[PDB]
Amino acid sequence: AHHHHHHMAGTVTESQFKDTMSRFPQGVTIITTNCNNELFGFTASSLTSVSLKPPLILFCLNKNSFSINSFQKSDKFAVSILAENQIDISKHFAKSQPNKFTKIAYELGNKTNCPLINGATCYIECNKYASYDAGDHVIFIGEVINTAIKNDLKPLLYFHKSYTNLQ
Amino acid sequence: VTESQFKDTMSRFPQGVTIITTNCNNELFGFTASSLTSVSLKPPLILFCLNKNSFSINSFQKSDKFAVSILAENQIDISKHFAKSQPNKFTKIAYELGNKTNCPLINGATCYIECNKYASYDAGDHVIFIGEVINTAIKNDLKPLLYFHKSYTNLQ
Ligand SMILES: [Cl-]
Ligand SMILES: [Cl-]
Ligand SMILES: [Cl-]
Repeated sequence: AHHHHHHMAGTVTESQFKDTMSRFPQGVTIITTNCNNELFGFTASSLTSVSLKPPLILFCLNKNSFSINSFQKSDKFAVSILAENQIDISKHFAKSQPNKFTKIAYELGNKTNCPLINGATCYIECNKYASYDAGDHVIFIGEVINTAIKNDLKPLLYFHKSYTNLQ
Repeated sequence: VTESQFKDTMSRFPQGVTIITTNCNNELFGFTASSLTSVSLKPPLILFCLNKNSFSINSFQKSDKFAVSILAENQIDISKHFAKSQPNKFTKIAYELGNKTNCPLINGATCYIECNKYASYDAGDHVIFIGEVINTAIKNDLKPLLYFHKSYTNLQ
């Protein structure tokens, strides 16, 4: 059967990890900031609600991303939850390149001045609340200071390493 | 920001549904969680968040390991059960205690994950638990349970 034991090392490979975690479905967001009047953003599915009182959310960003320094230095960010018809937006922001916003329809949020992506199902503005190293990423926790639900369009899903939709 | 605007807006982000468990001195604990996310590839880390007001919180704080079962679309009843606050949640549940952690993995789940606790952090009215993945298994090819707009639903 089994007995009382302590820490075991395990045998999991990276591919096993990726394949397994791909089977947790998630929405798709563009997360942005404005650092010394320069715009940065990336495609993020690691969003989650964290706390109600105070109202907190988090996301995770790779230490090796072009974006990381800006989020580290900036005290604010914004989140746009993508609709089903926004795959092109999702792919564009997932591509590492400077000046991601030249051809993109966006508005600056009222409370953070961070870009919100037109067409998104809804918008979230945050002040940065805390920040933690975690393996090869950093976890950013935001306090939600503004929200707007923009439309009833259905959300983009990411599942099994691919884009899909709700029923 | 009102509680309603926060909760209703965040409900727009769809998530899967998991049962997260630990075994603390041979006593089994678990709850239904949609906060799961991947955190790191090297090392392989995931996190979840648990309310400080949950019955389970002490057991997760004290136990240095946990497990996660990703629920299939036919497991709404299991999701509701583990969301219900009460002792002895496993009495009539089909599980298997994980090989690496002895934490319960829920039969019929699409995927099993075992973690050692890597870190944890206070975050407003929750605790963020980070786990290093030390075992995984893909158990079936069923489609995942989704939770969206405060309702259970399905992929297309
Ligand atoms: Cl919450
Ligand atoms: Cl990752
Ligand atoms: Cl049940």
